[PDB]
Amino acid sequence: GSQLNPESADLRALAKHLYDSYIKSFPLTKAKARAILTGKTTDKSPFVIYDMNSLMMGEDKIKFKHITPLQEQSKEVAIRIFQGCQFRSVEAVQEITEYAKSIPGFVNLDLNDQVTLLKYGVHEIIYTMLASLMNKDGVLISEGQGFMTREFLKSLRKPFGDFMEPKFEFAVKFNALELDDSDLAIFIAVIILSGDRPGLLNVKPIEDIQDNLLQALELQLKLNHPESSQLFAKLLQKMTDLRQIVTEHVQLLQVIKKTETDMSLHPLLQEIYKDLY
Amino acid sequence: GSQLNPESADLRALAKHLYDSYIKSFPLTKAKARAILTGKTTDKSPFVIYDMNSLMMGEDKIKFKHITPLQEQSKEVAIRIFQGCQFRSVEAVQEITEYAKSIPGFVNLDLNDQVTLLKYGVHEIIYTMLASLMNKDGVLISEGQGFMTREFLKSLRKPFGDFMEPKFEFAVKFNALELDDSDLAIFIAVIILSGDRPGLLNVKPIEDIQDNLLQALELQLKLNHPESSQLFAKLLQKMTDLRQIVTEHVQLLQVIKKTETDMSLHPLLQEIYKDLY
Ligand SMILES: COc1ccc2c(-n3c(=O)n(Cc4cccc([C@@]5(C)OC(=O)NC5=O)c4)c4ccccc43)noc2c1
Ligand SMILES: COc1ccc2c(-n3c(=O)n(Cc4cccc([C@@]5(C)OC(=O)NC5=O)c4)c4ccccc43)noc2c1
Repeated sequence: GSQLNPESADLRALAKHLYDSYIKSFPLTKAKARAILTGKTTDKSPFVIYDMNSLMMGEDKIKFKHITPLQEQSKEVAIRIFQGCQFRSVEAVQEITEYAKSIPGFVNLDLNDQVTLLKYGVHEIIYTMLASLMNKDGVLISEGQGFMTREFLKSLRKPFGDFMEPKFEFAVKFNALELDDSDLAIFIAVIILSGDRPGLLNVKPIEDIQDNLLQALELQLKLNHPESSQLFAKLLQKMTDLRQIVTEHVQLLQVIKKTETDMSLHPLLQEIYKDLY
Repeated sequence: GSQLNPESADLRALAKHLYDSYIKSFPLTKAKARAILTGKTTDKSPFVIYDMNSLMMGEDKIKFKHITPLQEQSKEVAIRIFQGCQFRSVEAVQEITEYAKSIPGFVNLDLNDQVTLLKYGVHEIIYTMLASLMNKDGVLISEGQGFMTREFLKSLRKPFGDFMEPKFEFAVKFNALELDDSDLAIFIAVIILSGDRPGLLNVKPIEDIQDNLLQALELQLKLNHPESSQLFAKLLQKMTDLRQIVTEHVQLLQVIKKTETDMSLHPLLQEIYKDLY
């Protein structure tokens, strides 16, 4: 807290540290994603998926990350897309864990508490980050190479047609807050350091780090958004919305798998892609 | 304790008006509840119900809110307790409604939105307020004249066995924040004015009132708890725990509605449970 206000030095160093770590861990930033979604893409437009024919072409042309399960699982599109999101979600776990280790104090916590914080936090972070690739009309696919429309995802078979809708509804409201990457970098760090996680052995250093992160975010929002009145409080309220998407996703995994006979892929693939959904 | 600034001054006057209305609307405050639970063991001492035998001995001794004149009971302990809590929730709706009308701007809102704010606000408030009446060992009952143990409530017949546990678990963590009646007045007003409720016609006028309630809650907590670093952020995150209790209570009632065909549900609560998520 050396001059400027004061209490604008250790907190500003923490804010900048997280921002740099976030840029390093998550290459597709909100800034880069918005440029594509608004049309400032520098005439390098993403491939649009609006129906089955465009999906078929994108798989051959762009060669998406979800083209792979055309050798282990069924040809059913709705199942391939749903499992593809599951595969990306498990891939994201590693990006989030690398980011978490860069949070001052996180590596010094009890090894079991680190596992617990990442286990319950990753899903809340996935949905927060997913908002950055979404607008009212769709979502950016595979590193911004494609754009899958909201209508196409809604056109999907009986249980799968409603899977992306809760994330779209949240995204529209979360995006109205108009946060940028430097804001998100601190918000995701606050999510990880949640002291109410079940099975936590030593809550004290967790809440101590989170309180320091909350102070850094409160300041970040006041400096970057002076006109957005209670932006900090409004953002904290969105953690209710995040937790609800997570609880609803768990309900869907119960509706499917206990109605879905089309298996869950190769035994080794099933093992790699479990729990982190 | 504003100390200059006409902005801080308006927020203090708002905090003052809300605390005033809360005292007028809710007869059993947290302050009174704590005085009964802790020290002052004279005319304030409650009768303790810890087993089936003590419950029977209690009805004959002190005339509680569950043993009113004429056949209005159920002639079965587990159901009788649950029905009493159901009737108390109806009375609480009248108290919360009275308090809701005192929040500046609430009565000015579209009538349909006034109904939706209360439909969803009610249960989250009952549970927040109920924490004031609890400790880890039990709950104050019949206007603080009695005290029912957590263990006697946990030991009830099969469908009612777990019924109070999510409330007691929430109360333990919520009570750890050490909020007083003056903080609760603002927080419950913040809960009612939730712009993210389903079916709201005009979100913007609700959000504007909530923004001002959040500003008044932030100042209140900083002045009343200056040694409690991020109390405001910790309090806003508890709104997630509130939502989960509601979801479980509703799920619990669906089971009761099927297994207990002869148990009546109040129309007022039936309208509340209706299109609830
Ligand atoms: C940067 O931080 C982030 C940002 C985003 C995600 C994320 N995620 C995501 O992108 N979608 C939308 C989507 C839709 C369709 C196909 C695909 C994929 C898998 O299939 C395809 O062909 N391209 C693909 O990307 C992806 C998700 C949908 C659901 C859950 C997580 C999703 N998981 O983890 C993340 C980390
Ligand atoms: C705004 O402040 C508040 C404060 C509290 C409540 C509240 N509530 C509550 O008090 N309990 C605990 C309890 C336990 C046992 C018996 C009884 C009663 C009803 O039955 C009996 O025999 N004696 C009794 O008091 C009451 C609840 C339990 C469940 C739901 C709501 C409950 N509903 O609404 C409120 C508004």
